Amino acid sequence: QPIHWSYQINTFKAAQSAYYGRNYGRAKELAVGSEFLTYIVSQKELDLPVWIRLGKWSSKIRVEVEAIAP
RNA sequence: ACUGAAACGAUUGUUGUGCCCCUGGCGGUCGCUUUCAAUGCCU
Repeated sequence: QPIHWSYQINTFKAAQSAYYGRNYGRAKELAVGSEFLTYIVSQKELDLPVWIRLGKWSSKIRVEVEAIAP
């Protein structure tokens, strides 16, 4: 669930590595100014990682996690 | 296959050409090298 979000539209392209050149696209990315909320459910205690990566660009998320007590 | 795998908004580009810190202007005006003096003394 998105709690706070913002979007950046930033272009990306393929490089001209050769000295001579004769495609490209715009990504609507979710931006650094954003936070989302999820829930995990398990039969057992879980060593969840405090960093994950998502999406087309293997993009860093800080996970801060709390166990819901009985 | 994470709505996945790879992912350069890149290449070239002189803030540039012309331009007198210029034009006018008296270091000027006033001013006594002045004042005093035995070529002396004796043959």
